[PDB]
This record gives sequence, structure tokens and C-alpha cells, in this order.
Amino acid sequence: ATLKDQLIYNLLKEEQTPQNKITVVGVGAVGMACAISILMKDLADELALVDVIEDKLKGEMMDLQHGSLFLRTPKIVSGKDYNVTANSKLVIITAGSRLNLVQRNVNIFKFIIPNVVKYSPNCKLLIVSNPVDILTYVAWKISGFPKNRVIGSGCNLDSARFRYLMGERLGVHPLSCHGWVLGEHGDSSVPVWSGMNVAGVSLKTLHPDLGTDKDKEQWKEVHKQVVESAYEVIKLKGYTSWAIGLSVADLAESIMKNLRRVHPVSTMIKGLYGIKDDVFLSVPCILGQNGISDLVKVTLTSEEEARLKKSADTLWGIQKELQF
Amino acid sequence: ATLKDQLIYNLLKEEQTPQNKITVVGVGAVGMACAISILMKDLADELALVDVIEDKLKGEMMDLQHGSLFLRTPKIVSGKDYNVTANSKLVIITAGARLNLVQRNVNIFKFIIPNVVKYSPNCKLLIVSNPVDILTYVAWKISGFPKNRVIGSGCNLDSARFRYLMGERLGVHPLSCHGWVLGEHGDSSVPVWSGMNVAGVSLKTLHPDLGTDKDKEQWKEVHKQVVESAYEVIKLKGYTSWAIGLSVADLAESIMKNLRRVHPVSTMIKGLYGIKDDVFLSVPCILGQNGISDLVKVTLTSEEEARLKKSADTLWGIQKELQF
Amino acid sequence: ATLKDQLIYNLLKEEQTPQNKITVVGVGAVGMACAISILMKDLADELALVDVIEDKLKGEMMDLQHGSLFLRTPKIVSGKDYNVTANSKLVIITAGARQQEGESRLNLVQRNVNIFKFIIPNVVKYSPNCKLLIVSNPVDILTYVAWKISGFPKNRVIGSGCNLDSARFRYLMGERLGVHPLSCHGWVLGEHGDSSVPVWSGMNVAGVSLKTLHPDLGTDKDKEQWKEVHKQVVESAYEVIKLKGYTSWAIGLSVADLAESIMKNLRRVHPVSTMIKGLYGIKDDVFLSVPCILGQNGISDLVKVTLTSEEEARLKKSADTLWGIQKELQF
Amino acid sequence: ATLKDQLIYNLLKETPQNKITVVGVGAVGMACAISILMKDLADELALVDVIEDKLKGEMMDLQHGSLFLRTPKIVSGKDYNVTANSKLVIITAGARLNLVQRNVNIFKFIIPNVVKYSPNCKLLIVSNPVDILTYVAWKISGFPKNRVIGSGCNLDSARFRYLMGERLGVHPLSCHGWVLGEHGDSSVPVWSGMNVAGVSLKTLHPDLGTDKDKEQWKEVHKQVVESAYEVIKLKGYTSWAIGLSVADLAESIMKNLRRVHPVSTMIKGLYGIKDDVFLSVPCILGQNGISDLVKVTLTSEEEARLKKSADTLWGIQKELQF
Ligand SMILES: NC(=O)c1ccc[n+]([C@@H]2O[C@H](COP(=O)([O-])OP(=O)(O)OC[C@H]3O[C@@H](n4cnc5c(N)ncnc54)[C@H](O)[C@@H]3O)[C@@H](O)[C@H]2O)c1
Ligand SMILES: NC(=O)c1ccc[n+]([C@@H]2O[C@H](COP(=O)([O-])OP(=O)(O)OC[C@H]3O[C@@H](n4cnc5c(N)ncnc54)[C@H](O)[C@@H]3O)[C@@H](O)[C@H]2O)c1
Ligand SMILES: NC(=O)c1ccc[n+]([C@@H]2O[C@H](COP(=O)([O-])OP(=O)(O)OC[C@H]3O[C@@H](n4cnc5c(N)ncnc54)[C@H](O)[C@@H]3O)[C@@H](O)[C@H]2O)c1
Ligand SMILES: NC(=O)c1ccc[n+]([C@@H]2O[C@H](COP(=O)([O-])OP(=O)(O)OC[C@H]3O[C@@H](n4cnc5c(N)ncnc54)[C@H](O)[C@@H]3O)[C@@H](O)[C@H]2O)c1
Ligand SMILES: O=C1O[C@](c2ccsc2)(c2cccc(Nc3ccc(F)cc3)n2)CC(O)=C1Sc1ccccc1Cl
Ligand SMILES: O=C1O[C@](c2ccsc2)(c2cccc(Nc3ccc(F)cc3)n2)CC(O)=C1Sc1ccccc1Cl
Ligand SMILES: O=C1O[C@](c2ccsc2)(c2cccc(Nc3ccc(F)cc3)n2)CC(O)=C1Sc1ccccc1Cl
Ligand SMILES: O=C1O[C@](c2ccsc2)(c2cccc(Nc3ccc(F)cc3)n2)CC(O)=C1Sc1ccccc1Cl
Repeated sequence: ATLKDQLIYNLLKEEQTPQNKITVVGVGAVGMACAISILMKDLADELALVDVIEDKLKGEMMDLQHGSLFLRTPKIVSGKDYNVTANSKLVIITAGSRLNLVQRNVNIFKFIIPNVVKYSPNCKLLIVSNPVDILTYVAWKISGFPKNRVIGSGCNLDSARFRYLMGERLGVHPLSCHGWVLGEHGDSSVPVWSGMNVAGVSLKTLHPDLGTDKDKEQWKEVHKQVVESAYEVIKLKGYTSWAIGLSVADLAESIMKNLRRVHPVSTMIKGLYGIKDDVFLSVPCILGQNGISDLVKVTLTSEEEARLKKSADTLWGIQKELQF
Repeated sequence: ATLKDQLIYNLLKEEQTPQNKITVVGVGAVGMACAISILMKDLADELALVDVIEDKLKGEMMDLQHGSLFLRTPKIVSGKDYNVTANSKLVIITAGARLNLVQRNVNIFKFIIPNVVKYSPNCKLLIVSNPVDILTYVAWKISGFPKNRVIGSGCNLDSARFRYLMGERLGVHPLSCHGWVLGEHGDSSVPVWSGMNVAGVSLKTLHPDLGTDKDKEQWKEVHKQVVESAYEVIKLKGYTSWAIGLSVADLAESIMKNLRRVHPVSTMIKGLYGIKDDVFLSVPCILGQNGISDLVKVTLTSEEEARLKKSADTLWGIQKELQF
Repeated sequence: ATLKDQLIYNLLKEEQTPQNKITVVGVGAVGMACAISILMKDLADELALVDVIEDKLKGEMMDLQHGSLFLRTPKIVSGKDYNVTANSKLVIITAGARQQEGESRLNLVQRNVNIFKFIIPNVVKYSPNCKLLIVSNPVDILTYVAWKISGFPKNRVIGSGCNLDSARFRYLMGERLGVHPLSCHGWVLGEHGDSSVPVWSGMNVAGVSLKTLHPDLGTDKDKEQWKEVHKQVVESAYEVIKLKGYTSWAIGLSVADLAESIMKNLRRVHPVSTMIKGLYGIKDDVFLSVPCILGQNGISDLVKVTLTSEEEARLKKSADTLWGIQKELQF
Repeated sequence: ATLKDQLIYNLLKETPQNKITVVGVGAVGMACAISILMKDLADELALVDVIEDKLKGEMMDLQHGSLFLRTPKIVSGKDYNVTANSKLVIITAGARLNLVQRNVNIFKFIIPNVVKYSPNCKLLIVSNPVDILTYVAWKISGFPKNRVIGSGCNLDSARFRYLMGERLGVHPLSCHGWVLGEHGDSSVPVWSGMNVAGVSLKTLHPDLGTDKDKEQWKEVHKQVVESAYEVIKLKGYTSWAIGLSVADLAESIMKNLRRVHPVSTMIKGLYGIKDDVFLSVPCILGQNGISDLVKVTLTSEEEARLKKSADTLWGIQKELQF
């Protein structure tokens, strides 16, 4: 008899399928930051990692496994083959001319998405890879999943950055500074000035010129500084990781724990704000065990509405010319 | 007249000193992994980051600040000047070249350590930079701090790796697999076979060949795999970050919360195991608000004791020829 | 040599003053619920418990100490003497005397004022630099009492106030909309309890004002009867008392949320009772709930909420009633 | 159109994934509830009792604290339909041979109602005499022994490690020690396993656990027994310590951690014990309940104490009607 048999008496060997499994596809700076944030928040009983670079994939898995003593995630697996991702509740995609840069990530998705749906037909897909709004659509089209199970990170990072900048200007914690950046993720995002508040006190009600070019204090600059901070981080360190990883982990917690919290995420915006094309844009969504179960119908000004419609037309102009 | 003044009525604007401040010196792969693990564990009310590369430093600080909405650390500061580190309770040194490593790192410590003690004379110093055992001694000599306030990461990562491997062989969580790797961090570490247990059941008592060359089960391979895995991770991804960052955060928690938990850390071992020189080696230490307040006197075999004495002689041989 | 000396080599035996100490005064249902919430949220390196009933006090301390293996608070102390509370960063007062049928509201206040005139001087004696968090009812009057007896600046005297009222309101709001209360924003202000004021204009989800979409929100003409959401806050409080005899978990969790902002210097906004003199036409030394920024100095700042004239009149009426009792208080 | 419909556009209006049920909302039950809620172990918490008013009050009080919790649904009821598809069921209902039979009659109604709605659950028995009632739950349910867990010596060990920690000035997490066998007065401290950093205390101090010992380390176990009576005399019941220990068990089960805990299990087949009795041994706890057990090397004296406890428990068990 072995030491294991001399020390431990086994009652049953009958192993079960993972109950709260998360898969992260792409183990770059974003993927690894999502991985550590998820592990530290104790959201999964199993974590699966996938990439094309075999050596860095094995190294990253081993480095996470060596930290098991300080974690509450008993199983960390990795592999090039998607059989390691079987029965995942949530799949996070962070793998990465502009129409050709869209097609560059599109042909990458032509392989990933069918391999993901094959082993986890009932999962929720969380898209992080850029252009997030186009690639969420691509993931939705290739998977054949209903709209609720295909979620784009969208304006989650934009809103988090906005609330941080809002907090700094008012000397208040970002948790107490409410503000929504919607529509197209990145440069063309829309700050919803009417909803910007502290303790239910509307900033536009107190300051009617809020976000307008004629505002003396220039509060519009809070949104400008979101765009500019993103370029600054890239210029200074070459990439963004911690902020995105923490925001993705926040989305994952709502999904995994079925919290039904409202988050600014990219969803099929068809039928809203005069949009008829199959486009994904950020609106506040209620997140839970079925993914996007509901969405908040935000009252937008004519100007905000026009910006959303223009973004939709631009995204459908690229999407129209895509090979599947 | 401002929106801030119209929205917020100020009661007082006297500034207080941070109560639970942590400083991380060196924002490389190790330093950043320590930062994120401390942030996600809510150990500090303020986090300061220091480095020589200004661009990378600003980028890393900004990336952490953009994630504030998902954290409970209201202040994140960075700078080349140590005035940003003022009144830190714990200072974590992860700087240097990732023996010539000794030479380069001593010279680097010659300037870091006096700048640290200048702004935080009452802090605890936690050394991560390699060779961790020599550099903990160097930090102790330059600072002039008492023994208890100078802590080396030492065999904390070695023991965590060992318990992970132990857990995998027995099908038990590493938290329930007890085992101590002591002495010199790295290649020359000592596994304490007599203390290896599950639920107080000694493994060497059940299996006398444990750790011997005549063991058919080859349990001696468990300690060799700790050494092998470290080289494998480096070969595969180029560095180690997550495992070390999580282990350092576990030490930080015991210090910050005054837990008085026992950890394998590098301390002044002069007066134990026939050692008469000023050398730092890993032994189980009680960690709290005063740093190392106490140490556990582990009963070692003649073989284990000889390995510790040999390590001490080698470390002193390098140390006695160093210039301060 | 002892087993301890044979096993452990001591480097230094000197113990530092506690760094993040919390004291809970009154170990009744509320106090104990505040204690377990603070312990489970790891907000303190030291927890001190005080009461007048020595046996119950020792029992409660021992029961908490027996759970130390599952906690991250290395020291739990208790005692009748306030020397156990020395150097506390935050002192939570939950000591009180319940409502007795056949007494005036002034008489009820005075009995609790009698309880405080021993506690407050003993608290400031051992923790002159602490923050005082008052839970005992009538919370608005007793926060004033604590402020007057202590001699502390306004920022270091905090009343629980409308923190439980808002938490209850947001739960009920969440239920109606099928959304988590964290995402359902709403503020109940003024006097804690029966006379609280729901601020309809601030009620929102994702920055979308409910009053803007539905102008009859909080009006008696409302077809959807959203005004009954605030009435259910009042009703649920009486229902809980009728059903189990007291309230503990909800208040303990809300107090822990306040403690977290103070202990960690978060600067989060909370509806807490503060010295409202100089706002909403209130010219008296009264404590009412308004949204306050809470940190290491207690209330460092307050949010100037725009109120309708009827919300302002309700606040002024509450202030007059509280001052009417306060002026007749002997201490 | 309602305000809800004007504000929120519904995509779909389509069961609990990590549900926990607590049976008996007394001091123990409520302490288990708050500990589980604060540890974020369940997405749904179901509460059951016979006293309808107290039950509704306790459920409401927990619901009013939702803003500070990460458990979106708290339900209660006299009917067990509220407990449907629970992953873990915690039984805390009961009196704080004649009395044992009255507690069997209570379990004759609870246990069939629990398995009816949660046939795949893990049963965690807290109610006293915990070792006898664990057997009772196992017999009535028909569940395999891995899915019937008794709290057993989990509180005894926690108390012991606290007392060990106080004597050595070390955190109980770093003070290892196992109290096994029968929960309560007749528990067995395993002196050979008592250690700090893998350093055996019995090796350094041979008199450890004997009357001869000048340092009287045997009092560490005797003060566990004494403290239990003291807490009862002082406050009338024990709640926080037991509630925190149950949440610790619940965490290893819910998250499939495979951590070792001192819990009551079917001990028949070990230490010459032939009768169907449940005693505490270190068990590996996970998603299947007790998947494995640690075979502790016990001295002749310790082994005899377990066998004697088994004979006493069987003596009571054989005379039971159910
Ligand atoms: N949505 C947001 O707010 C947001 C924020 C930041 C970054 N991003 C995006 O996230 C993406 C990842 O950024 P990063 O810095 O981690 O990039 P990176 O180059 O560091 O990592 C990309 C990883 O994807 C892997 N990969 C490539 N092809 C793959 C395939 N076919 N299958 C699996 N893995 C594959 C690569 O091997 C690499 O490890 C980028 O598209 C970036 O624009 C989005
Ligand atoms: N103790 C352990 O168990 C353990 C484990 C892993 C790594 N390490 C050690 O940690 C150290 C850091 O590793 P890494 O991978 O982060 O290296 P890295 O090169 O990625 O980062 C080192 C950082 O230190 C900075 N630095 C250099 N000189 C500095 C100075 N004078 N002041 C401040 N910052 C300065 C560099 O700018 C760089 O950002 C290495 O010495 C490595 O051997 C120790
Ligand atoms: N602010 C709120 O929202 C809110 C909510 C619920 C309850 N409360 C209030 O909290 C208070 C406590 O409620 P409870 O149910 O715990 O009451 P309780 O009677 O159960 O507990 C009161 C405790 O205070 C102790 N005490 C009495 N005099 C004391 C003294 N001089 N020094 C120290 N301790 C002393 C008593 O011994 C008792 O243990 C009540 O006043 C209640 O109205 C406030
Ligand atoms: N295992 C341990 O280490 C340990 C520790 C402490 C207490 N306990 C035991 O836990 C049990 C509970 O103690 P307590 O202080 O909470 O008791 P309590 O009297 O405060 O609570 C018991 C609850 O069970 C309820 N109940 C009674 N019959 C019921 C039924 N048929 N169905 C559902 N609920 C029913 C009662 O209504 C009451 O609410 C006691 O048996 C006690 O001995 C065990
Ligand atoms: O912080 C970020 O870094 C990235 C990045 C770049 C390299 S590595 C990470 C980045 C940074 C700067 C510009 C840029 N242009 C871009 C974005 C999406 C596309 F499809 C194509 C180009 N992209 C990716 C990303 O989306 C953000 S967020 C963000 C980005 C812009 C404004 C506001 C916000 Cl909030
Ligand atoms: O995993 C690690 O990564 C490093 C690393 C990080 C970035 S480049 C290298 C590494 C990995 C492999 C070997 C090596 N040799 C070394 C260690 C300490 C010195 F002073 C000098 C050289 N160093 C550093 C480090 O100490 C560890 S731990 C460890 C290391 C060796 C054996 C066991 C363990 Cl546990
Ligand atoms: O839920 C509660 O329970 C109490 C309680 C706790 C233990 S016995 C009573 C309660 C419940 C009902 C009435 C009442 N009146 C009272 C209590 C003590 C005084 F000195 C003065 C007045 N007090 C105390 C309390 O303030 C709340 S909150 C609340 C209360 C009313 C409306 C809205 C809210 Cl939100
Ligand atoms: O601390 C406790 O409180 C109780 C309690 C709870 C509410 S009223 C009493 C208690 C305390 C004292 C005696 C007793 N009689 C009893 C316990 C177990 C049986 F099987 C049968 C009868 N019961 C219940 C309990 O089990 C413990 S633990 C414990 C108990 C004794 C020794 C060691 C430990 Cl650790």
C-alpha cells in the first residue's frame, strides 16, 4: 500500500463536472489581469486558460498554480485544445487598413468561437478584444447564441475611468460619483450628462451648462480626459491591463453570482434610438446568470441620440463587408 | 461659485497622515503583482509606488487609479522622489537586476534604503530582490533598524510551491498540506521531512523512507520539482510574478493586521544551529505589527543542520568582503 | 525552561498601542450584530465590548473569541471599566432603554440621556481622538446629547440616522424593479424613523430619474402608488418588531458599512445624522440626516441636496420638534 | 405601461445554482445564516422553522440588509417547497434516551421533507446529540455516508486551537491540534498531532497531555469543556462560534476546496468499531461531501476511548423507534 492509501481512506472516486467554471481565451496582458482578478475575487471553482503560444501559456498556468495556497480556486488548467474549456459558465475572449484589422481579429474569431460553443454550448460570452463593438457582433453571428448570452465589455472601462476622474475633481470616492458613458467604446463614446450625480443630486440640474461648450468650469473635459488618459497609459507603459482586468472581474461577479446589477456593456441595440441595423452598442444592462436579462432605457438628448445613430451607421458600414 | 462649492459644503480641510500606508519599490513584474494582490486584499488606505523609469512608473500608477471603482484603496501615488513614501507602515523592495547580481543590487540598495528610512523611520522592510538572504542583511546593515523590522521573503515561495506539489500527490488542498522548506532561498533550500503532515499525521512516521534515496514513491522528487518548476516558469514565460505577488500579500496581511501567524521568512539566524555569523536564513517566524516578534525553534536532523551551516558559511563568505 | 520558551525564541515582548481599534458600547441584539459584521468585514485589529450586565458581556466576548480561528481580528476584549476601550479609532454606542407604553416622548429621551451621561465622559477619557457613531434611539436627539457632553467637534460625532431607512427603501425599490439595491439609488433624509423624508427627485437607476419619467412619483395621485414604497419602510420596521421582537441584522450590516468608510478613509457618501444648523432655514442645534462624505476625520463634508419646499418644510418641522425636546433636557 | 416597463426593456424573463437551506432559525441557525451571507457562499438562502412569526421576522431582517450583501434572494417558509434544489442543508432544529427520542420524532418530519425537495444535497447536522442525530439523518434519508456530515468536533477543535493560541501567543490558524471522536464532554485530544510549524509539542514536551505535566497542557482540552459550560451559564446559549465554524465547513463544500476538517462520519470499519456510529475524524470536504477520510494513528488509550464512545452511542441508538 502507498503513502496516499496508508494516510487517506477513499469513500468515492465519482468526480463531477465543474460547477462554476470560467475560461479566459488569450493569455496576454489583458487575459492575465482578468485571470488574477477573477482568482482573487473567488468567482470560479475552475479556471481554464487558452492561447496559441504554448510555452507562455504553460508558464502562466504554472505561475498561477504555484499561488494556490493563497487562493480558493482548486483547479487551474490550460491548453491549445479547447477540450480544457468544457462546461464553462463564462468565456472571456481577450485574444488579438482598419476593415482589414477588423478582419484580422474576425478570422481569429472564425476559429475561436466555434471551438468555444462546441465545448460550452450553454456559456455566456464576454468579449474584450477590440474593436469590441464589431467583435461582439462577430461572436454573436458565428456562435448562433441568443443576444442575452453575448456580452461586450464596451463602455465599462470608459465609465470606470470617468467616475475616477469625477471623484478626483469632487474629492469623493468613485463609488459615490455616478456617471454613464454610453454608445461606441473608445474615442466616439457618449457621456450622458443628465445622469451625472452625487447622492441623487443631478449636476446638470445645478449647472445647466454641464458638458456644453459654453460651460465656464468646462465639465466636458472630464470626458475628454478619459480619451486622453487611455492614450497616455499606452504612451507611458505600452498597454493597459489592471483597470480592464478589474472591470471584467466586476462583470464576471454579477454573472457568476446572479446579482442583477446594472453595468454599461455592449448589447444588440437594434430597435432603440432609431437603429434598425444589427449593431452592438453600450447601454446600461442588468447582469445575471442568463447574461443580459434586461436593459435600461436611457433618455437621451437629440445630440446624444444623433451621435449613437452615427456610430451605428459607421459600425454597420464595416460589418456589411465582412466574410463569414 | 464653482460646481464643487455649490454641491459640497466643506466642514474641515485639515490633512491627516495615512494610517495603513504601503510602499512598493520597483514597479517591474514582481512589484506590480505585489501591488495588485495588496489592493485586491484591502490591506492599505494608501499605496505608493517608486521606480527609476519615470514613464513606466506613471503608466502603472494611472492604470491602477483607473480601477479605483472596483477597489477600497482611496489613494494611489507614485514618484522618483521618496517624499511620496512618507509614513509607510510597510516598505516592499522588489528593485534591481532581474556574484554580479549581489554587486549591482548592493549599490542599488546603498541609495534606496537611506531614502526609505528618511521618510518612514518606523516602517517594516520586506525584501524580495535576489539574492534575498544577502540583500536582507544589506538592508539591515544600511538601515540601522532592529532585527524584527527587517524581513526577507526567503523560503515563502519555496514552501508555497512545495505545499502545492504535496497537495497534487495527495488530492488535498495545499492549505491542509503542511510542509516547511527552510534555510537559503532557491537551489540550496532545505525540506523539513519530519514536519510534513496532514491533520497532524506525520508522513515520515507512516512512511519512514520519506525523503531518503531508497523511497520507491520518490517523495524527494517533490522538493526537486520545486527547484525544476522555478527554472521551467523562467524558460516558458521569462519571469515569475503571480505566485511571488500572492505570497508577499499573505506576509503583508499578517504584518498589517497584526495576525501573529507563522510564516517561513528570512531572519537573523545568529545563535541557532551552530551559526555565529550575521546571516539571514528562513525559519518559521511569528509576523505581526512589529514585524518578526518571535521565531519557531525547529528540530533539525544532522543532515538538515549541516546544509544550513554550509549555506551560512557561503553567505558570510560573500558578505564579509562587501563594502559599506 | 517552559514549552513556550523551548519552542519559541522571543525577539521583543513590547506591545504597541492598537492601530485600528473599535469599541462597541451595549452588547444587546444591535451591538452584537454590529460586532459580528465588523469582525466578518475585518475592519479592526482590536474589538472592545462594554456593557453593565457583566455575565452577558463575558459570555458574548467568549463566544466571539471561540470563533477566532475563522476571523482576522487577533484581539477581542470586554469589560465594565472603560480602560478596555483605550485608544479606539471608532466608538459605536448602541446602549438604550426601549419604549414603555404610558410615557411622554420627553420622558423616553431623558431615560436614555441618563444612560449617556455616564458613557460619553468615560469614552472621551480613554479615546479623546475617536469618532463617535450613535445608534441608540431617538438617534437624532442622542447624537446631539453625545456632541454636547463630549465637547467634540461636529465632524467626530456621527448619528446612524437615515442609513437603515435608505437601505430598507433601496431593498423595496429593488424588489419592485427586479434590480439589485446597489443599482437602485434613493435617499431618505431628515429625522430617522416615522418622520423620515424620501427625496423623490434623486430616486434613479443608471442615472435615469424616476420622477422625470413619472411626474406623479411620490404624489398621493400616483396610479402606481410609489409613495407606498416609503410607507412600507415605516410599516416593515413595526412588522419586524411585532414578528421577532427587535431588529438586529439589517442595522448591524448598515453600521459596518459606515465603519468601513471611516476605518478605511473611503470618502463615500452615506445618509447620516449631522449638525444641520445653517441649512434649510434650520437655525437650531439639531442633528438630521443628509448625505455626508465619511472618512478618517468622520464627517469631513456634506452634500447640499436641492429640496422641494414641502421636503424643506418637513425638515424644519422635524427640527422644531427635536429642539422642543432638547431645550427641556437635563444634563 | 408601468414605470418598470417605461424604465427597463426586458430581453427574457427566464433556478438557484448555489442554494443553501438552514432548518431552525434559532440562535444557532441565524448565526449560521449571517456567517454564510457575509462569506458570499450562496446565491439563494432558504430558511425553515415551525414558528411562523419568528421565521418571517428573521427573513425580513436579513432582506433589509441586502444592500450590504451579495446574496440576491432570501426566502422562508413552513413548507419545504422553499428548499427545492439546495446544494447544502444545515439542520439546527432541536433541544438546547427519553429526550433523544423526542429529537428523533422532530427529524422523522424534517429529513423526509428535505430529501423530497433536494435529493442530491449534502446534509450538515448541528442539532444535539450531534453524533446520534447524524446517524438518525443518515438512516431516515437513505443517503450514502459521504452526503451525511455531522458538525461533530469542529467547534471543539476551534476552541482548542484558540486556547492553544492564547498560551503560545500565536494565531489559532498557525496552532494545529485535533480533537476527535464524540462531540462534547467525551471528546479526544490527539496530543501527537499538536504542533506549530510542523514542530511536535509532544516531542519537545513528553509529559504533554498527562496529569504529571507541571505546565498542565492537559488543561487546554479541559478548558474547551469548561468554556462551553461557562458560555451557557453566562449568556444562555452559544451562537457566534458555532455559526462561524459551520460557514467554514459550508465554504469547503460549496467551493469544492478539499480541505481537511474534524467532522462526524460513519466510523464503522475503523478502530475495531462494528456498530453503525458516527464519530469525528479528519475528513476531506468538497462538492460530494466527505469524499475521503484521514486515517489518524491513535494510541491504545485514544483508540479505547473511541470504541467506548461507539458502544455508548450504539446502546442509545438500538432502542430508538423510527
Ligand atoms: N475592451 C476594452 O476596454 C479593452 C481595453 C484594453 C484592451 N483591450 C483589447 O484587448 C485585447 C488584448 O490586449 P493585450 O494587451 O492582452 O494584447 P497581447 O498581444 O498582450 O495579448 C493577446 C494575446 O492573444 C493571443 N492570441 C492571438 N491569437 C490567438 C488565437 N487565435 N487564439 C487564442 N489566443 C490568441 C496572443 O497569443 C496573445 O497572448 C486587444 O485587442 C486590446 O485592444 C480592450
Ligand atoms: N524572493 C523571491 O522568492 C523572488 C521571486 C521572484 C523574483 N524575485 C526577485 O525580484 C526581483 C525583481 O524581479 P522583476 O521580474 O520584477 O524584475 P524587473 O526587471 O521586471 O523589475 C525590476 C524593477 O526594478 C526597478 N529598479 C531598478 N533600479 C531601481 C532603483 N535604483 N530604484 C527603484 N527601482 C529600481 C527597475 O526599473 C524595474 O522596474 C528580482 O531580483 C528577482 O530575482 C524574488
Ligand atoms: N438607529 C437605528 O436605525 C436603530 C435601529 C435599531 C435599533 N436601534 C436602537 O438601538 C438601541 C439598542 O437596541 P437593542 O435591541 O440592542 O436593545 P437591548 O435592550 O437588546 O440592548 C441594549 C443594551 O444596552 C445595555 N446598556 C444599558 N445601559 C447601559 C449602560 N449604561 N452602559 C452600557 N450598556 C448599557 C443593556 O445592558 C443592553 O445590553 C435601541 O435604543 C434601539 O432603539 C436603532
Ligand atoms: N454541534 C455543536 O457543536 C453545537 C453547538 C451549539 C449548539 N448546538 C445545538 O444546536 C441546536 C440549536 O440550538 P439553538 O440555541 O439555536 O436552539 P433554539 O431553541 O434557539 O433554536 C431551535 C430552533 O429550532 C426550531 N425547531 C423546532 N422544531 C422544529 C422543527 N420540527 N422544524 C424546524 N425547526 C424546528 C425552533 O422553532 C427554534 O427556532 C441545539 O440542539 C444545540 O444543542 C450544537
Ligand atoms: O485603454 C485602452 O487601451 C487601448 C490599447 C491600445 C494598445 S493596447 C491597449 C487603446 C488605447 C488608446 C487608443 C486605442 N484606440 C483604439 C481602440 C479600439 C480600437 F478598435 C482601435 C483603436 N486603444 C485599447 C482600449 O480600447 C482602451 S480603452 C479606451 C481607448 C480609447 C479611448 C477611451 C478608452 Cl476608455
Ligand atoms: O522562481 C523564481 O524566479 C527566479 C527568477 C525570476 C526572474 S528571473 C529568475 C529564479 C528562477 C529560477 C532560478 C533562479 N535562480 C536564482 C535564485 C535566487 C538568486 F539569488 C539567484 C538565482 N531564480 C527568482 C527566484 O528567486 C525564484 S524562486 C526559486 C528559484 C530557484 C529555485 C527555487 C525557487 Cl523557489
Ligand atoms: O426597525 C427599527 O426598530 C426599532 C426598534 C428596535 C428595537 S425595539 C424598536 C423601532 C421600530 C418601530 C418603532 C420604533 N420607534 C422608536 C423606538 C425607540 C425610540 F426611542 C423611539 C421610537 N423603533 C428602532 C428603530 O429605530 C428602527 S428603524 C425604523 C423605525 C421606525 C420607522 C422607520 C424605521 Cl427605518
Ligand atoms: O458549547 C456548546 O453549547 C451547548 C449548548 C448550546 C445551547 S445550550 C447548551 C452545550 C454546552 C454544555 C453542555 C451541553 N450539553 C450537551 C452537549 C452535547 C451533547 F451531545 C449533549 C449534551 N451543550 C451545545 C454544545 O454542543 C456545545 S459545544 C461543547 C459542549 C460541551 C463540551 C464541549 C463542547 Cl465543544
